[PDB]
Amino acid sequence: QSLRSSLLGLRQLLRELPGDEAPLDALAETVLALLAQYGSLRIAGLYRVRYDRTPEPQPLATLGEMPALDADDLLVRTCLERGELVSVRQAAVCVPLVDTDGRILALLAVEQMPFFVFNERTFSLLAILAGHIADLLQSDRRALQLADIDAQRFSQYLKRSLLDARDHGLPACLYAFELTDARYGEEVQRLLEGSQRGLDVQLRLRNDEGRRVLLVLLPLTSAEGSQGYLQRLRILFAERFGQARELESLGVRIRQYELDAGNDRQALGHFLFNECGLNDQQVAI
Ligand SMILES: Nc1nc2c(ncn2[C@@H]2O[C@@H]3COP(=O)(O)O[C@H]4[C@@H](O)[C@H](n5cnc6c(=O)[nH]c(N)nc65)O[C@@H]4COP(=O)(O)O[C@H]3[C@H]2O)c(=O)[nH]1
Repeated sequence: QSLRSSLLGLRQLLRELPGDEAPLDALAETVLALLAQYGSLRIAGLYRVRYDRTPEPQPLATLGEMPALDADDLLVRTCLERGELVSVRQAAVCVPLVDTDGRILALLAVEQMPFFVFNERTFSLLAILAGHIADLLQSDRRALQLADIDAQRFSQYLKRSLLDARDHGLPACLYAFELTDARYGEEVQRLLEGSQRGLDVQLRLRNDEGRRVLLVLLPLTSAEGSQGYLQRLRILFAERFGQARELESLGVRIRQYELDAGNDRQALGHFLFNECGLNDQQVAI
């Protein structure tokens, strides 16, 4: 998907960043360009938002003939107080960039976009992109948390995918591969690890029965995509192990959870903490 590829591009730029520089500053032009692309924006600005939810007037990046952000514009204030996209529908749109913790990192202020995209469809896409960008900027904070980087990333991406589903009806899939045959477990796990692609993230765990469980989250992925992933995995497994071998004959038990705003609130817990035999110390947020 174009969104996934856009986010992968930005993530890679963030990984290629020298390391000393503040992420929002160094990639401000890119962030604005991305938001401009998806919103068909013509005049807009990107601003840093302080901890107390007040905006920094000095623009990080501008598009078109950008007029200065004044004192307390009603749209800017409502946006930052709600932590949500606000438009003057019914000085066009304000989009906050909010991480999975609810921290407003930045503000997109749009002065001009074509009226034919001044609608809920485009607003939703702007909001989706803003949330994902905000998450990507928070990688400079992992250095002060105890959990392994892979655990922090998995947690963040999972929460974002839960938010995507709840707020925007966007699809994602969780797979749990339970490795029940200890002869094959290590090599099966290594093959699963090597298969990781794009925004997918994995967690390597041991469940309450002492078995290897590899969790894989597939963000922004349709049901057709999630089935495509398994078809690709089966081809890889066939290459690696016998043609006369299936994932299942190597001891792999596959459990799948499709993220959806229809699923009951207790469902993910049942899946991970009962079915997969995991606990809240292993997976949370
Ligand atoms: N989340 C997730 N979904 C998966 C994965 N593997 C397969 N899929 C799903 O199954 C479709 C077909 O994958 P394919 O046969 O590898 O066919 C792919 C593959 O030939 C190529 N492609 C896409 N991304 C990559 C990549 O990161 N590396 C390589 N080498 N090829 C890619 O483009 C074709 C279509 O890609 P998509 O549009 O992404 O469409 C993908 C995607 O919807 C996965 O590891 N994670």
